[PDB]
Amino acid sequence: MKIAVMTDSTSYLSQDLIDKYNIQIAPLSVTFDDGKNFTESNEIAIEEFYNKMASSQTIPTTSQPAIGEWITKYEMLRDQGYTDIIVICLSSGISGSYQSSYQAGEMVEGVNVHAFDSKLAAMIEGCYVLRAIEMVEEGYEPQQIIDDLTNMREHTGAYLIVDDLKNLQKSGAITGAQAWVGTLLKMKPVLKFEDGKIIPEEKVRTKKRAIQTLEKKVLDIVKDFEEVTLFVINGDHFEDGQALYKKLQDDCPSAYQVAYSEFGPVVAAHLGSGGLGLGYVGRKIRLT
Ligand SMILES: CCCCCCCCCCCCCCCC(=O)O
Repeated sequence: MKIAVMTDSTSYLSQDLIDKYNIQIAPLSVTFDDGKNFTESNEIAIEEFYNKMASSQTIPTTSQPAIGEWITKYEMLRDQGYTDIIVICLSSGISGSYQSSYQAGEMVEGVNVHAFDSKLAAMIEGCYVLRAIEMVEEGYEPQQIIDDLTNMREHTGAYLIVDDLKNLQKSGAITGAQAWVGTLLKMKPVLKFEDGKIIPEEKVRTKKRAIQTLEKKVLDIVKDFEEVTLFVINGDHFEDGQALYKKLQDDCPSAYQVAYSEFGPVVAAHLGSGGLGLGYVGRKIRLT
């Protein structure tokens, strides 16, 4: 037994962690209305991506890692001599990345692939990667790891706001919002993940109150957990995420782990400007 853990690029792990644990990444891509396209990487400058989004008449589209792209990486990892690969994927509710990971797996002989649907995205998805690597070091077997991650998924979630619903709406990434259309009476939309899909949760009158709602909803859930990791995941409005992070640092006991991350271009292409998420995991995830 030699277990490897990999993921797709939308887990948005820090390059320090990718380098420390030698995490292989199957990248997603984004394409703009002028045909411009690029692979997701920590080498991309996120501020320029938002600038290009803003100066686009048409919202940009994204692509899962082609089914051939995973095969290459398992084959790569096969040829390195690993016997089992745990694969943490973007939510199957919003992306074909998970299925293409599963279908690619069935195609590579000589290694056992265990694809796992995180049912979330960004560093909340990344937390499953970090949990899986920790368990491998602890001597756990692949089925024990998948079982543990499944349990973790029962106590993981996220709420989120965006400036305008158009990107989520036009890209088909929001569910159940066919009535919120029609000049959504100003009132900021608060959304949440449910069973891997993004659904409306509440409509609040201001963006500051949307941020307060993010905090209230998540704190009321995680007060019942034995272990708590919170992630503020910010889009392009710096003060948005700084405010929420500072507030959580003040309001939460130090027994809660409170961390900060950002959206990369694939997720940002569907959120648009002003994205801000607050996610939670009922575990003390190893962030180092
Ligand atoms: C605190 C966590 C916040 C998480 C917010 C995630 C927002 C996801 C928006 C939809 C992204 C869809 C990407 C699909 C990629 C593809 O397969 O083309």
